[PDB]
Amino acid sequence: AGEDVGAPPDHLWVHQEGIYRDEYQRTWVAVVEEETSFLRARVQQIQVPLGDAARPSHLLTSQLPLMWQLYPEERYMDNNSRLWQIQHHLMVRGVQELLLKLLPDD
Amino acid sequence: AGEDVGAPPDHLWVHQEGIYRDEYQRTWVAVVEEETSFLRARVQQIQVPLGDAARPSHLLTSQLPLMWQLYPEERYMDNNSRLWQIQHHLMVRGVQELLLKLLPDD
Repeated sequence: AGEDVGAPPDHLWVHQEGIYRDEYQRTWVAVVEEETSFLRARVQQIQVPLGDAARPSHLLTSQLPLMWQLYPEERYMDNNSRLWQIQHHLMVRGVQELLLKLLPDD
Repeated sequence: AGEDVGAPPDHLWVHQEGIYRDEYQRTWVAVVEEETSFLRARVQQIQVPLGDAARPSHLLTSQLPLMWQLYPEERYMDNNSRLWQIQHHLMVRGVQELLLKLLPDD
């Protein structure tokens, strides 16, 4: 809104805890910013090294999902069917940033 | 969007450089976050002390305006008739926050 950032990624697949990859093989770093009543994830498109993909056993306990898939009405649906609202998608200090908010399951 | 923050202030009047007051006499602290191609102001509703109102002569050089007035389509019009897009209005760490983006004059 008032930006020239373009379209958000169609999908984000986890590689290692907190590091995702989109349909273009670009890496995104996700950090948790937990509020009292809810959880937000700030995801930035930053080129980071990739080592081994983590085992799902380690990822089961994470606060972030295994995957996000672009869903109608500017939000993402994860692997557990939960919806994440895109609160903002902008360029910050030259880096593309998504601000996601985990919504209550309806 | 996905928030329960409510309505943004109808107006913000500068008191001292970077410190504004809304229609309820509540103080808001504004900081500049300048990008390469544009300028953003992050404004948070935080209770701060108020001393003397600054003289307009000192405020003429500031990057922030003397006042913001809520304008249709979620944006603010300042004292110079410029428009600022509200990119986000949310509660961050318990503090209400506005993220404004100065748009090119049209």
